[PDB]
Amino acid sequence: AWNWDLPKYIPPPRVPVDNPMSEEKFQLGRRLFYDKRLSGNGTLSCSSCHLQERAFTDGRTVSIGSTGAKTPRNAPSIAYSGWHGTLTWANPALVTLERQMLNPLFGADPIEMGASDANKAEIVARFRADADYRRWFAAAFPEMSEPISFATIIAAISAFQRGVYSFDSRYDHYLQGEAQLTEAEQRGHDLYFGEKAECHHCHGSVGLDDQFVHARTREPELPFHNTGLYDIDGKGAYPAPNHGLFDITGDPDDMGKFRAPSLRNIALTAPYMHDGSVATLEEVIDIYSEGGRKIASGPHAGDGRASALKSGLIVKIDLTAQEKADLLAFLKTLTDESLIASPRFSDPWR
Ligand code: HEC
Ligand code: HEC
Ligand SMILES: [Ca+2]
Repeated sequence: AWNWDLPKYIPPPRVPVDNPMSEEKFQLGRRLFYDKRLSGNGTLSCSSCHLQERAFTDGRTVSIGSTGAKTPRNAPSIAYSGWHGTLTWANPALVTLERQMLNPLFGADPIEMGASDANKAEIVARFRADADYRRWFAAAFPEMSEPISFATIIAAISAFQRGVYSFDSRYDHYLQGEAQLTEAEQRGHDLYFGEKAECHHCHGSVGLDDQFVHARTREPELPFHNTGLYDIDGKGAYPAPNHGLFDITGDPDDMGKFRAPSLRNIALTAPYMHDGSVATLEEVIDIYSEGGRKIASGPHAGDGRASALKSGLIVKIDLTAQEKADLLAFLKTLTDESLIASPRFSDPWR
């Protein structure tokens, strides 16, 4: 029977009623997440792009799929993903990890894991060909005649992902009362939650996002935001291939709108932004201070501070070098102790 083991302030996540949590399901998912044999040609596991060492992200601006194509976007973290209202960077239709998983697995455009109908069965057989995997699926899905399929692979990995969290940060300790925040950290903190810096509007939930969804959430929030990273045409256009919410609705005023990412482990998940185009957290704050980014040079040139689509809440906010460092100091309190080195989420294959 699954113990959530949550702080007071985190309610349990919504679990799809036909895929209940269990420890057998968790460990199977962990083995499959890290197994290079789930990809079409056997070169990549999920963990290739979602490294533990980096809070389950890549360290690269974009990622490299199993046939060697680049992804159009930066690989976000999978930690805490059980609480995300909408999964990836800009898609209101992906609202379940089970559903989302089909993209990395079967998506071409571009190939990531590289599972097609041509190799579908071949992959599955690889797990039936294995002694240890037969125990696991069997022990995890006991009500099933044939318990190694793709519905079973998705269910397991989904369970694993819901088990990936540790509300372990200095910020979390602070909120529980086990820790005092630094003078710098307090001053960054008061900025973050103040109507000058404004970060709590979009990064101010206990998930440090504004799409926090648990198992009690009714009438969910779900907003998206243009933050003025670009204005390619002088009309607020973001460069192809990343239009954000526009790419799904076709509505012109959703151009450059993205989900606000959770800021948990932000210190560890650089590069930043939807396309990895901001190298450091110092440059991020520079950008918020100016109400947007100005690209002075080449193909991406334009000024996002002046974009028409930009959010109401991002204005020019002349923050002093002091206030910027205090705010940077506060973002560094959002890294987890456990997560990066816990045996629980480590590669089980060595
Ligand atoms: C070679 C690259 C690559 C592989 C392989 C890959 N991912 Fe991803 N992952 C991405 C990128 C890039 C995104 C961002 C997608 C987007 O919005 O365009 C992503 C997004 C996600 C998200 C949404 C997270 C959020 O915060 O909303 C989850 C969950 C996820 N991946 C899990 C998986 C699982 C499970 C596997 C394989 C079993 C997998 N990933 C394989 C690169 C990859
Ligand atoms: C009204 C919306 C809004 C406000 C205000 C806002 N953000 Fe964001 N933030 C976003 C969105 C949306 C993105 C993703 C944008 C993209 O990649 O195109 C983002 C991206 C980020 C990233 C990179 C995240 C990642 O996972 O790669 C950091 C760091 C960040 N914000 C911190 C801040 C700080 C610090 C403030 C204010 C002091 C702030 N934000 C104010 C919505 C906002
Ligand atoms: Ca990143």
